[PDB]
Amino acid sequence: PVNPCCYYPCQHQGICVRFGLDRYQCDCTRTGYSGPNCTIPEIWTWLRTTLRPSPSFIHFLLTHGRWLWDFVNATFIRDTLMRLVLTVRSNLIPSPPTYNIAHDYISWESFSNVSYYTRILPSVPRDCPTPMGTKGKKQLPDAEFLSRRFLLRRKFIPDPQGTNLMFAFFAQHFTHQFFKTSGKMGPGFTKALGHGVDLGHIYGDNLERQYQLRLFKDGKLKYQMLNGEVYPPSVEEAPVLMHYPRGIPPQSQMAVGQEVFGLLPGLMLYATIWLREHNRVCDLLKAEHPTWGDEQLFQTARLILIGETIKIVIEEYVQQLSGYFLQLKFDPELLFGAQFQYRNRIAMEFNQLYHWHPLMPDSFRVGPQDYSYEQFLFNTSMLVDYGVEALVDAFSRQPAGRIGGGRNIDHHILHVAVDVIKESRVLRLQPFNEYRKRFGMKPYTSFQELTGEKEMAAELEELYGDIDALEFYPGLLLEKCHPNSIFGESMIEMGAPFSLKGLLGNPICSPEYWKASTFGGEVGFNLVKTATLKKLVCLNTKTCPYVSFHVPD
Amino acid sequence: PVNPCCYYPCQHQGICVRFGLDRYQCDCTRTGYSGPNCTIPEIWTWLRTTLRPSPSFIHFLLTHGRWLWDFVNATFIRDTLMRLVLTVRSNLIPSPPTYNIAHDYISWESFSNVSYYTRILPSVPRDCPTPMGTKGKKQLPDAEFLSRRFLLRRKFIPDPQGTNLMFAFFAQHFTHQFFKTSGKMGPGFTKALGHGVDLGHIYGDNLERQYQLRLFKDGKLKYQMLNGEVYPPSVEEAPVLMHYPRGIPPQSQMAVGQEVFGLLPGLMLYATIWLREHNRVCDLLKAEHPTWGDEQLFQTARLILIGETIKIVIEEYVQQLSGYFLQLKFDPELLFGAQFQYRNRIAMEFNQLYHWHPLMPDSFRVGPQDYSYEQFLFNTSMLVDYGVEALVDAFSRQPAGRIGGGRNIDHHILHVAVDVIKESRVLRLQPFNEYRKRFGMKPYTSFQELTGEKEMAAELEELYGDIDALEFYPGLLLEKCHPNSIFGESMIEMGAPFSLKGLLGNPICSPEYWKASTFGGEVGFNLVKTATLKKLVCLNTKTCPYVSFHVPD
Ligand SMILES: *[C@@H]1O[C@H](CO)[C@@H](O[C@@H]2O[C@H](CO)[C@@H](O[C@@H]3O[C@H](CO[C@@H]4O[C@H](CO)[C@@H](O)[C@H](O[C@H]5O[C@H](CO)[C@@H](O)[C@H](O)[C@@H]5O)[C@@H]4O)[C@@H](O)[C@H](O)[C@@H]3O)[C@H](O)[C@H]2NC(C)=O)[C@H](O)[C@H]1NC(C)=O
Ligand SMILES: *[C@@H]1O[C@H](CO)[C@@H](O[C@@H]2O[C@H](CO)[C@@H](O[C@@H]3O[C@H](CO[C@@H]4O[C@H](CO)[C@@H](O)[C@H](O[C@H]5O[C@H](CO)[C@@H](O)[C@H](O)[C@@H]5O)[C@@H]4O)[C@@H](O)[C@H](O)[C@@H]3O)[C@H](O)[C@H]2NC(C)=O)[C@H](O)[C@H]1NC(C)=O
Ligand code: COH
Ligand code: COH
Ligand SMILES: *[C@@H]1O[C@H](CO)[C@@H](O[C@@H]2O[C@H](CO)[C@@H](O)[C@H](O)[C@H]2NC(C)=O)[C@H](O)[C@H]1NC(C)=O
Ligand SMILES: *[C@@H]1O[C@H](CO)[C@@H](O[C@@H]2O[C@H](CO)[C@@H](O)[C@H](O)[C@H]2NC(C)=O)[C@H](O)[C@H]1NC(C)=O
Ligand SMILES: *[C@@H]1O[C@H](CO)[C@@H](O[C@H]2O[C@H](CO)[C@@H](O)[C@H](O)[C@H]2NC(C)=O)[C@H](O)[C@H]1NC(C)=O
Ligand SMILES: *[C@@H]1O[C@H](CO)[C@@H](O[C@H]2O[C@H](CO)[C@@H](O)[C@H](O)[C@H]2NC(C)=O)[C@H](O)[C@H]1NC(C)=O
Ligand SMILES: CCCCC/C=C\C/C=C\C/C=C\C/C=C\CCCC(=O)O
Ligand SMILES: CCCCC/C=C\C/C=C\C/C=C\C/C=C\CCCC(=O)O
Ligand SMILES: CCCCCCCCO[C@@H]1O[C@H](CO)[C@@H](O)[C@H](O)[C@H]1O
Ligand SMILES: CCCCCCCCO[C@@H]1O[C@H](CO)[C@@H](O)[C@H](O)[C@H]1O
Ligand SMILES: CCCCCCCCO[C@@H]1O[C@H](CO)[C@@H](O)[C@H](O)[C@H]1O
Ligand SMILES: CCCCCCCCO[C@@H]1O[C@H](CO)[C@@H](O)[C@H](O)[C@H]1O
Ligand SMILES: CCCCCCCCO[C@@H]1O[C@H](CO)[C@@H](O)[C@H](O)[C@H]1O
Ligand SMILES: CCCCCCCCO[C@@H]1O[C@H](CO)[C@@H](O)[C@H](O)[C@H]1O
Ligand SMILES: CCCCCCCCO[C@@H]1O[C@H](CO)[C@@H](O)[C@H](O)[C@H]1O
Ligand SMILES: CCCCCCCCO[C@@H]1O[C@H](CO)[C@@H](O)[C@H](O)[C@H]1O
Repeated sequence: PVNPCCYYPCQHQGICVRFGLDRYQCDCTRTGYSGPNCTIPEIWTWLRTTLRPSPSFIHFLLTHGRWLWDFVNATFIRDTLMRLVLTVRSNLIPSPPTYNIAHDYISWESFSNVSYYTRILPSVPRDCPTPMGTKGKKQLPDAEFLSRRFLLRRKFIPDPQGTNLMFAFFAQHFTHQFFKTSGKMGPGFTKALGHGVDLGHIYGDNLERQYQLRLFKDGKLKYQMLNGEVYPPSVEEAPVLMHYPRGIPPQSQMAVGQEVFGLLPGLMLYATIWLREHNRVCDLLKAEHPTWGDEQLFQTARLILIGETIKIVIEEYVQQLSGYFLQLKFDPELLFGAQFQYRNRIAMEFNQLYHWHPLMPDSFRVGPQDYSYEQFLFNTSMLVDYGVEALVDAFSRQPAGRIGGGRNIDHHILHVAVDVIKESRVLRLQPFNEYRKRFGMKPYTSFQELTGEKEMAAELEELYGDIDALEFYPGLLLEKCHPNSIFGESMIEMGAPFSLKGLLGNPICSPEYWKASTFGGEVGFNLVKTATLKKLVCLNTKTCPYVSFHVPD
Repeated sequence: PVNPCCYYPCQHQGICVRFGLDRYQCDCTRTGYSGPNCTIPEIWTWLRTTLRPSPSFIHFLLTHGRWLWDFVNATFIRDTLMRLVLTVRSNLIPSPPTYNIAHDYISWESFSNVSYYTRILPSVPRDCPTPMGTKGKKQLPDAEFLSRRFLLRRKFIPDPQGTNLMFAFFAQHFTHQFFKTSGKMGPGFTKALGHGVDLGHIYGDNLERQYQLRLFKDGKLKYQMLNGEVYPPSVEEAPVLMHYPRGIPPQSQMAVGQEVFGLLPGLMLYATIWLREHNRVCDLLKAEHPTWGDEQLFQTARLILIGETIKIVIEEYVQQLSGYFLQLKFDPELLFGAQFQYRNRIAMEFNQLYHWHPLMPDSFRVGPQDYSYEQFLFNTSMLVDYGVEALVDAFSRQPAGRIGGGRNIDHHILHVAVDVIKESRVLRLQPFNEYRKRFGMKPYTSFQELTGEKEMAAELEELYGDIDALEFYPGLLLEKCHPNSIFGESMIEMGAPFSLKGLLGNPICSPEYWKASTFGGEVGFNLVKTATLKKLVCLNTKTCPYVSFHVPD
């Protein structure tokens, strides 16, 4: 008997449950629908669904009225929209969390074992006809082929939104605090417990490692002057597990908090920047609170960075990305009147979706010089050689690459993408379409409809045999980009929910914590309330270079 | 310079912060008050405080209108009150959690290190004049003396509310899943991570121990027939760490999930009862879901018990306790429209406050027999000798003891109480009065006012020198009981908030989880929605004895 839940009968988030040897029941509870498979809109659901504009349309309004927006921007109408934005979007990620690689059903294990990444949709039953469930071929496209054929960059396509490398890296560094898949435990597990913006990639992810990094004096972090400028310390004082290549484990072999952050100047760069900031906060705090210990100074400064980060990420990172005219804003109080759970837990689909490797260029221009992957990767002096000031200016100036569209992932790293499609399969993630529904969209009716063109499209149909069988990662990256956008529809509609749910779900954002005494003093709060990429740098360097998440000109 | 926060200047939950070498500032944020120390009621706070009846009064209404209540009971007016009850009470326990033994301020460490118990009020600064802060003597009463003098039982005072031993034990067993102080880590730390009703005292508190107990077949739990009746298994199959005395580690040396549950028949009794229930659920589930695995069967049945427990605890345990005419009710949906965080974290004051050791009798009557502490403690056959049926009937019939009033803790265990007063001091818990304010009450103006009498009172003043210096645990147990109540005012007003916050804060109670498919089937939900002490027993025994949380007659 074929496991009925293999057809995904239940609609609108209705839970599919096996009853007896061959039947199933949908638990349409609170889905707004009723019926065998939840397809009978309650009175209000019916209204809502007949009045809600297509996402396509909203993205339109949000990217056009360059007059209506400037007005709306200078009025409460902003807070109103922002509050709307958050709620609606954030109301899509189940919390408390639901399933994990081990359980396709609620369980006390799932709730509490923070090691497990969590999923939005159950997984494809280990007994369904096809690998994706019902449609498709008994075999999925060879990820190696599907990769070089559609994801491999031929000619470098830059990002029309003007995104830049200074962003590309920040993106990598930042996301690496919640995404830390434990090789030992395999796919679907994570070292980075905490699931969020806890900067556990600066201060590390275990008390020890933290301590090993902590200079236990003035709540500061350990560091070393090179050329008279401050940099992170090396294992020779900061005796902590790293990943530098077997060659010079002593000097220029720096400890940071994120095990792998030495393998690229970009990461190590930012790493230098944040550490150099933390210690800066301390100086301020310490002057404001002489009678304070070390632990305090440390903890308080940390939170002030969890704030600064959550702010820059929203009012600048997500801004650039969106392309909106609405001026996104970070004000924890906007949700003070809603029903919101301050608690997140990184999802595997969120992980998958965040693999924006095509942002990476062809080479790395740092002034007249023009390093290559060989010269760049694992390099171990570019940072101290060039200097923060100079290296930020260099990244803030070179453009990044379009994330979507298809065929724009440099070859060097093209391997990452192949593993994702490999991993995705191990995890048994449901089909793109299934995830499209889940995030409030319509399933594509054809590859032609998916991809703006016809070539790529036809070739894929020929492979997957059915649009419904298409996969999560390939779809997202093979989907047509919104006009002049960094990427298509599905990336925002699927990403934003995971994104803001995690940004505002941080404890520091709850009413309980969002006080001026949580950042010890009014000086703390204001540091969190007025943060900026520009300040994050120019306040920790001798000189103010050019910096932003978008190229100038 | 004396640490100003030693005076506890800030009022109404205003955070005290040291600024400079000798000053301080109160962060009255969202306290409803403003001013140097938060003593200027906002317009509405002023209304609220001038219209809110004394707690003393409400306890009166709740324990008198035996006509108005029967009516109110048979109408929506019930749900209204219940919803009121929850919210207001639960809105007193900060969540996300605040401080811990290590930090008297918000911190990412405090939030995430689940090992730390958490506190409501900061601690007494390690530099304040007196041990309690400002008032009192440079030395606190000798806990040994203060104990025998006021907490040691002379004549057994039974509980007027009719509470019984069947309750006394359930109480002990149940509370032992959140209270597990780690000796290695010391006071203020806990083995029982999870902080709540996760039955991590049945299924254990680590995957291993659980597994070691799991019979990995039909999602059941390991067990052994003795006399033809089901009992937990012994380490000889359930190879797990226990605590039975060095004598017969083989048979009658049962494994349960709560390391110390062999040291008393009461605990082991209940232990037998729940295990015998879990397996029962499985039988039901398994028949409803043949196509189900083991993991599911297990996890689903677990949740069905986390439900059953949370229900019996509320509609029966808290009922008996309260003395209310209002018929408490467990309906997770009553909070569906509120702003409630489904997340708890046991507090140390909650721990302290729950030390109801005086519930314990003088001897243990089990029919014509009348065991003593020697015969009872560590006994290891009474359970299988007598039998669940018979031993429940025996406890449900013998009365327990009044918790408050003073002088009612049997000598045998009188030692526990002494450690509590010792520990309390290590933790540096603020004075009774400070905790009285914090939970919405008025500080006592005298010991005479505290204690209903004059003798005990005068002697204490003579010791503490000042009512304000009085301690948390001694105050609670030395406070005058509400007329005919099991204990006084401060126990309910301080206990209920910690209590319901933890009962309804359980993930299974959130909208997300409270579906019929979380207990797999409608059969599951109903098991959770109609649980009862009576059913918990009589459905897992050959015969229905007498059982309740109050003696008959
Ligand atoms: C979060 O969740 C992950 C799992 O998803 C946790 O990590 C896994 O943890 C389990 C258990 O800790 C571990 O178990 C594996 O299973 C092996 C099988 O064990 C044997 O088979 C049964 C199972 O208990 C026993 O009957 C066997 O008999 C034993 O009985 C004696 C009793 O004393 C034993 O002493 C003796 O060895 C005997 O064989 C036997 O145990 C197990 O042996 C082996 O250890 C193996 O690891 C998983 O492998 C873990 N790893 C992962 C990533 O899956 C993780 O701990 C959870 N996080 C937290 C903190 O809760
Ligand atoms: C929850 O929170 C509790 C704490 O409240 C955690 O448990 C405690 O954890 C800490 C650290 O893991 C542990 O530390 C103690 O401190 C000793 C001091 O260590 C020395 O002094 C400093 C501190 O790092 C170092 O400079 C010293 O030099 C060392 O440097 C080398 C670097 O490689 C070392 O290899 C070498 O040994 C050298 O000495 C030195 O480390 C520490 O040595 C000792 O281990 C001691 O335990 C506490 O004792 C822990 N216990 C408790 C209950 O307090 C708990 O882990 C947290 N929970 C979680 C899971 O996060
Ligand atoms: C948008 C973020 C981002 C960027 C810009 C980025 C840029 C680069 C880059 C350019 C200099 C190189 C050489 C690599 C190289 C790798 N990356 Co990324 N990675 C990024 C996000 C990730 C994530 C997420 C993972 C998966 C593992 C994890 O962290 O959970 C990853 C994994 C990898 C792996 C391990 C195998 C795999 O999972 O496929 C390699 C090798 N990489 N990455
Ligand atoms: C209302 C619950 C309850 C009951 C009825 C109860 C009944 C009994 C009892 C009667 C047969 C005996 C002989 C004991 C004996 C002890 N109890 Co309790 N205890 C109870 C709740 C606790 C708590 C709570 C602790 C503190 C440790 C922990 O679990 O965190 C405790 C601790 C102890 C300790 C360790 C030292 C200490 O912390 O003081 C001993 C010994 N006991 N207990
Ligand atoms: C790491 O980066 C440094 C730059 O700091 C590389 O050295 C540069 O190499 C280019 C040519 O490759 C020269 O024209 C520059 O003048 C060099 N700068 C300096 C001061 O070294 C170095 O080759 C890189 N290392 C690796 C592993 O390739
Ligand atoms: C443990 O409990 C048993 C009861 O099961 C105790 O045995 C009883 O002892 C009394 C007198 O103390 C006798 O009158 C009963 O008839 C006995 N019952 C049985 C069948 O043993 C036993 O003494 C206790 N053990 C300890 C350590 O005291
Ligand atoms: C509910 O979901 C099932 C599964 O998709 C739908 O399909 C079943 O019934 C169809 C109607 O004739 C048949 O086409 C299929 O043979 C049958 N498939 C399965 C898996 O049972 C069913 O139609 C849906 N019902 C509604 C209300 O649309
Ligand atoms: C605010 O709190 C402080 C601390 O309790 C109060 O006490 C200070 O001021 C009092 C007024 O004269 C003096 O009696 C004390 O010397 C002084 N003590 C301290 C610790 O500074 C202060 O009065 C309070 N202010 C208000 C508005 O009541
Ligand atoms: C859980 C930790 C925090 C993770 C998230 C932080 C940054 C994620 C970056 C992008 C998220 C995915 C899609 C974003 C696209 C447009 C943003 C605006 C959407 C909106 O508002 O309408
Ligand atoms: C965190 C896990 C759950 C712990 C709590 C479970 C049981 C606790 C028992 C008693 C709690 C403290 C005081 C109770 C007194 C009266 C109850 C009704 C109060 C009310 O409603 O007005
Ligand atoms: C408590 C009421 C808060 C304000 C309610 C605003 C209702 C907006 O409802 C609609 O929701 C849609 C989501 O699909 C959006 O796309 C629309 O722009 C929005 O107008
Ligand atoms: C003019 C802007 C009006 C408000 C825009 C809200 C932006 C989010 O947009 C909407 O969010 C919902 C929640 O996930 C989704 O169901 C919809 O598909 C999406 O378009
Ligand atoms: C208040 C109404 C303002 C004008 C609304 C015009 C909506 C135009 O429609 C939009 O056009 C885009 C490109 O032209 C498409 O990509 C979108 O799918 C479509 O919604
Ligand atoms: C406050 C939010 C109201 C809903 C979104 C309105 C989006 C308006 O969008 C744009 O407005 C311009 C006005 O000058 C027109 O010229 C554009 O054609 C129109 O698409
Ligand atoms: C959203 C409105 C929900 C119902 C509001 C009921 C207001 C009850 O307000 C009062 O609060 C006091 C707390 O100190 C109780 O003691 C009183 O009995 C209660 O009447
Ligand atoms: C007739 C019953 C009306 C509602 C009774 C509410 C029971 C709780 O009572 C009140 O709870 C508040 C919240 O902690 C406290 O501030 C008050 O001190 C307490 O009396
Ligand atoms: C609606 C009003 C109904 C009658 C209210 C009578 C309140 C009586 O008052 C109560 O008396 C108790 C003992 O007599 C005291 O213990 C309480 O402190 C007091 O509030
Ligand atoms: C629905 C809740 C209303 C507020 C609580 C009312 C408590 C009433 O309390 C009791 O009511 C009896 C009525 O017969 C009187 O005889 C008692 O003296 C009075 O104390």
